[PDB]
Amino acid sequence: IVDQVITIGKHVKGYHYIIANLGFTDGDLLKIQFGGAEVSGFQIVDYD
Amino acid sequence: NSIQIGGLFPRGADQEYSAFRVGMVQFSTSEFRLTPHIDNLEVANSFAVTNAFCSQFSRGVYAIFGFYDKKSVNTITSFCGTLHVSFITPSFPTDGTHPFVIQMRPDLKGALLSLIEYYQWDKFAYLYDSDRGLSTLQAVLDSAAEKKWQVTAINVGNINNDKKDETYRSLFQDLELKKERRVILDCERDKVNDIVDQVITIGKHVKGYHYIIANLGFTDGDLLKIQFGGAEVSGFQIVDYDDSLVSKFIERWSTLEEKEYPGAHTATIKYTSALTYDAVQVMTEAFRNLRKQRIEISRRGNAGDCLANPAVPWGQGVEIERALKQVQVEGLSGNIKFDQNGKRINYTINIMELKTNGPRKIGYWSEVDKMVLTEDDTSGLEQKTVV
Amino acid sequence: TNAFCSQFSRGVYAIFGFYDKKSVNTITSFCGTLHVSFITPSFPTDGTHPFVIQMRPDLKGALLSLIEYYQWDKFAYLYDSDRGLSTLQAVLDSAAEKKWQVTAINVGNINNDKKDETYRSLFQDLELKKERRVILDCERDKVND
Repeated sequence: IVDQVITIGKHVKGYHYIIANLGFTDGDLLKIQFGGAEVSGFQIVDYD
Repeated sequence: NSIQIGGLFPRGADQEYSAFRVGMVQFSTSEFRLTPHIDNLEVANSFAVTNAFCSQFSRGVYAIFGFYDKKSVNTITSFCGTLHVSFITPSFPTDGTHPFVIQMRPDLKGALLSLIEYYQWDKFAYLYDSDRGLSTLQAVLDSAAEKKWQVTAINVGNINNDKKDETYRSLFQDLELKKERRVILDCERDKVNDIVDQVITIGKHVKGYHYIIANLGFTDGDLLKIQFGGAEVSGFQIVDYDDSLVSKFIERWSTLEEKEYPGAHTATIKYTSALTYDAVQVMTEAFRNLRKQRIEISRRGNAGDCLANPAVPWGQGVEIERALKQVQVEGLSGNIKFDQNGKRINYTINIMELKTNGPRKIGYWSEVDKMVLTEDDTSGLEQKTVV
Repeated sequence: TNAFCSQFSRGVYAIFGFYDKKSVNTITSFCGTLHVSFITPSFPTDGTHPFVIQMRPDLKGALLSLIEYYQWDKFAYLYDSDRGLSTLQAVLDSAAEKKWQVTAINVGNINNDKKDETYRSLFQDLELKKERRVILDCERDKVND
């Protein structure tokens, strides 16, 4: 989905995505990271 | 009849050499055979180029086909002019009138300026690369004075590639002060993909932006990425894949074994490679017009050292020039013709636009007719007004 | 190339001379390969070429500083391609950061056996924007002209 989102360009400022899983950092975010659209999620494994 | 010629191929010119080989086969006749002496050297290094030239000269060649960089170009043009040696090259055209040099690449400077006026641009960004000389940069800058343009020229060349990211972010930061939405990419097929990739990352490939790829290979690069973005992309194509001539070439090219012919198992071909193939045809027709003209030019491998002082030009070279420059055949890059200097004339450059279904020719550019649009108008546009 | 190899065969320890925007690459290359030292008053090389001693200091810096001193935002830049577009790129790149409206014009390729209808057409474009501030980047000769 994230890949498709970037292709159609719906990852720019104005969009807001929420990854509904316990592995937010488990996936590749470097792609929709500089797009502009805000992305939120959940992390169960605190690397801190 | 064995005609020895020189071949200066820069390390990495796989498809170019592959096309050079295919040309040797397609244009091989019983009347005479061409004997290529290949020398793979770093084209950028002026010193190396000097040796490769004097080496091929001592071996006693009749003509030399190779490439040059913005740095070594002066070496070639100079030696070939002094030693009366003919030099055929697909590389960028020389900025001036240098004799004994045959240039396969047509001047894009004209086609570019015409396209700008077509879209009626008054303020645009011009990202250039100093690799092919600032010949086109001066063109747009000088025209910016007459046509009154606000050009934002930026050298995207000296960007160090081992950390080239905080540079692009700071690049489009300046292209946002004036809200630049119209960019002209004057780069190689490689530097273009790098920019295109960055453009998509920052999301400046959506509707509102307009890019112009300032090269003769519009379909040579990957466009599938900025194809559905929304931003309009235009460019130039010299290899018309709609010609039955080119279409037939691809039929055999796309099938060739990629093992023996590196980067040759595709349906397309880089304009640099296509010019190499057309170069072989020009050299063949040239040496053929000398046989039918009853002109003796033959010699041996004892031309001597090129640094010989005083340097005496062999008169047989003057005829070899008048031969190549007189050649006029049909190749992958349209009608091939030359002037007294070596610059191509009476050629055609198709203007391309990138739509949803893919690239599409919207017209062509003639050195005598400027830009001329061809059928394609999506006539009409809901014109169905209300009575 | 001959003059270099000639002086090299004569067995010299160092070479002092000049180069043009065209022959500069020949010198920098040979002197780097043959480890021969080359001292020259000509324009500085655009990069880091070893075995080359340059007497001429880089003006690129002093120029950019002067522009800011007079607080220029819109000016014409008449340049000559004889000493390389090293300074041209300098003002163009800085025009992006400092936000300048530079009108660069190559006053070099002007054929001298009829160079008058060209100058009249030159200051005709420098009047569309009423340019009153010009930077002459040329040799001592092209400047007097």
